[PDB]
Amino acid sequence: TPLAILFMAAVVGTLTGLVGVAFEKAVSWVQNMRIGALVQVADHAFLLWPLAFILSALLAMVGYFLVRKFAPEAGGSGIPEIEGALEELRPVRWWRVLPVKFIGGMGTLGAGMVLGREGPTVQIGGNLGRMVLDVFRMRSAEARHTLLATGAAAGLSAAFNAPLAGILFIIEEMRPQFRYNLISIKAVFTGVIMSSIVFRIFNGEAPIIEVGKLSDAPVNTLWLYLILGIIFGVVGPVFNSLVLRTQDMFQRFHGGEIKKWVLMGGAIGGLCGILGLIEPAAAGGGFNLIPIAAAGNFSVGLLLFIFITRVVTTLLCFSSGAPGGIFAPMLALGTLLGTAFGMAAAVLFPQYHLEAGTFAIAGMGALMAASVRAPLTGIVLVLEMTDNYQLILPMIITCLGATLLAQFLGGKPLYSTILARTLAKQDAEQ
Amino acid sequence: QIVRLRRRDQIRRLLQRDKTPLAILFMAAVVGTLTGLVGVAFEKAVSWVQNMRIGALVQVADHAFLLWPLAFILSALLAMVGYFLVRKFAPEAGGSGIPEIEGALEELRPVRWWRVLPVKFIGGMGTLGAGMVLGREGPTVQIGGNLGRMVLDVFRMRSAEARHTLLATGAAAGLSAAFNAPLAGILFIIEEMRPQFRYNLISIKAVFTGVIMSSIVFRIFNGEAPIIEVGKLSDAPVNTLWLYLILGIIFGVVGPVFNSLVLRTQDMFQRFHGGEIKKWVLMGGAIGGLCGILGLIEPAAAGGGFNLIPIAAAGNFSVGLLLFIFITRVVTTLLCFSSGAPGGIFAPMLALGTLLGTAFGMAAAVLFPQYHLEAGTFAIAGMGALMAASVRAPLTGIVLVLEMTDNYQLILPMIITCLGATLLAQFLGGKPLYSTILARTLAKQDAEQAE
Ligand SMILES: CCCCCCCCCCCCCCC
Ligand SMILES: CCCCCCCC
Ligand SMILES: [Cl-]
Ligand SMILES: [Cl-]
Repeated sequence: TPLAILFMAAVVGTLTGLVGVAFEKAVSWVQNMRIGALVQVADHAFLLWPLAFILSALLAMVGYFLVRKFAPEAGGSGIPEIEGALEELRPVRWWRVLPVKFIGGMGTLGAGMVLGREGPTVQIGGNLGRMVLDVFRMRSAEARHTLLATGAAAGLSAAFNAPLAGILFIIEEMRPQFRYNLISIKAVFTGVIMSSIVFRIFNGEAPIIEVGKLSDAPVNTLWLYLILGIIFGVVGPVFNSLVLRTQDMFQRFHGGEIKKWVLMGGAIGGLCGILGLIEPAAAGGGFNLIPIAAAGNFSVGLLLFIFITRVVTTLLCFSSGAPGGIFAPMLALGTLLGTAFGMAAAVLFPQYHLEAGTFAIAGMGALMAASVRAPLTGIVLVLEMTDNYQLILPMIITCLGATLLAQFLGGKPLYSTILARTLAKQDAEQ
Repeated sequence: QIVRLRRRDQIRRLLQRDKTPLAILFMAAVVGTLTGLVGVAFEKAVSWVQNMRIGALVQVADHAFLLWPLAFILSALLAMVGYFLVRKFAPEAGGSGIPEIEGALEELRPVRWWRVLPVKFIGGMGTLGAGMVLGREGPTVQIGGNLGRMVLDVFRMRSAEARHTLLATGAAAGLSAAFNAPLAGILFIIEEMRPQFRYNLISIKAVFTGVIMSSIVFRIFNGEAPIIEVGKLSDAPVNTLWLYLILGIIFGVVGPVFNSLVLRTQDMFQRFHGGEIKKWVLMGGAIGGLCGILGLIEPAAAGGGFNLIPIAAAGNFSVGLLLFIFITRVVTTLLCFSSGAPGGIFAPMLALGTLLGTAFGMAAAVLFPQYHLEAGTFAIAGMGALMAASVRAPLTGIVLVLEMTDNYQLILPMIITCLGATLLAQFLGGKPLYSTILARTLAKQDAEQAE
């Protein structure tokens, strides 16, 4: 039995890596199309503005459609659903999710909306686990939860090419802490390592995000990151509040009727088509080009301006209900705000000879740490992506600080809240 | 009916997930700070006793006959100081110390901080300053654990959660103080106390708060300079990985074997002194003086371990020399640890693992010249695999290395060799060294109490 699981775990890990890489290029292409066909009519504005809006607006509707029609549970993140699956409180209908999630996400993210690939991959992988589990007629609690977990782990792993963060996210956030789930971390890790291998086979060494080697963080500077951490400690809960509000707002709008939902979906999707060409920092998955530029140099206000247009943009796309993630998007917000802070810090304290870069990094994982409450995952994730270990303290101070203050301030873990709302809404409706 | 019910109860456990009482939180910070201080204090102290020795030993440098005698005596006395203080005032302070902190977290073992704190400190200061093959984490983790319980007692916090959290926070802050590895410290806890979290007794935030405080005091007293500096090792192309899985297989076998040797040698020593304070304190001075000699003749066979090795081993040596220093240190760590001296077996394993990994590298680099392999990368890959298969904390091994080494481009090889060894060793009938020692320390506990 154990070797079987171990073996199966490894299979799910590999599959998830393939599907993941697949989705990741499948999204790039749809983007390449929309961009290569938008460069054609680029001659005159008479047909540039229209296409821009139409393409993404249409690609978005595709997404919203498939979800609302075939698989409702493929909307939004997906992580909350997988958590629900592990808790034996939510189904895993891969037969309609895998297709929907993949194609829908392909539309929505391809449209240029502000959503991440992690949400989708982690759920796809979560389901792949289940699938495999069923096409092998395995029915032990151990097998069920371990493979479901491996999928989830390997998924996030593949979304950021971050093996460590992958299991950390399972250990820290995915698995129901207060339960005997019978999940085998060693097995899950085996899956995660597989997916990482696949990732390498298809993308080589080259990391996703690429910062250089930033400066050091002398002791006499750490207090600043504490202050920076508090700022996120206040914004984190506030952000979850808005996510939940805005989510309600849309319900009142479409009442949940497909016709309407899909329509504003095209609306919201199109808005990202327009921003796409006029001030791009406002749209896009996020790190796609931002963390890197933010760790270079920018204007406090310009930086602080992008931050706000991105807050509204992410809230729209995510709350709307489209398949996609709030995770990655939050890492961008974090870097933005962290770079603004640090930008000011340098000026306000010349004696330190600071660099907004360090703060961009320090804050990269903090927003997510105050909203989702995965301090450890946030920190390690950032480490693997930016590889600047000389900033481990600033990173831990800022991220932990935000998390401490986020609870002390009334905040709740985002995923835990969204799941809560779905389990609440569930028994209620029915 | 049951599902509509399990939903109620679950949205509660969720909308209140990881929420830590402010008192514990506040104290975890105090406990972490305090542990780093006493932590770095110990490190300075051990380094001191070593300078006294090595310095007042180099004055009789030109007196060939007044050298070997001192090399023996100095280390012999110092070591004896350690063994004695342990055997007489606080027995639980002998050995690693982690298996006791582990027992404390399970209600199976008392934390007598009043005698262990000073005993372990000075005891470790002696045996380590002697030159014996012992790690400094042994003491620091136990010291940290004890400091945690102390604080807890003087402020009168009796809640099971405050108790389990600060004890664990002390342990983690201690582990990171020994290697300036914050993530590793916090991870050793997560990966080794799952049950503690299933019951809501420990909180990651609390432990993290404590660990980061010790990490800061460390920087305050030691600066940016890293414990050990390896270089920027080369990359590890996809076509290389299968090798690490093999190297991982070697460890999965050595792992369980080494653990038994640890236990068995621990027995030999037992039959010898039977338990009598003076037999023990003498065979301790012998083993300790023995290290004094190797100290100047065959230095690689002694010392804490990384104190000079995983850094020279990631540069250049020959396959035969490595295997020779390997087995030498395998027997040398056994003697020093199983004897009972206050000291860690953690860091010493990091060296056995690094050496063994360098050897495999060399062999591999030759057998497959097509890969252009640098032994160094395997040194790193294996630096944490032996401990990962003995202790069974693969995730800690990996992150610990990443933290001391800092060659993230080698994370795949690292994970493979470490997780591989662990899986295998477990499958092959292996037991967590600490769990085992704790189990045996409880067996011998009764074999007398109910005798
Ligand atoms: C593109 C070349 C294909 C070669 C694939 C080599 C795969 C080696 C991977 C070893 C992984 C060991 C995992 C152990 C847990
Ligand atoms: C040299 C003592 C400075 C202390 C700075 C502490 C910042 C958290
Ligand atoms: Cl997400
Ligand atoms: Cl130890």
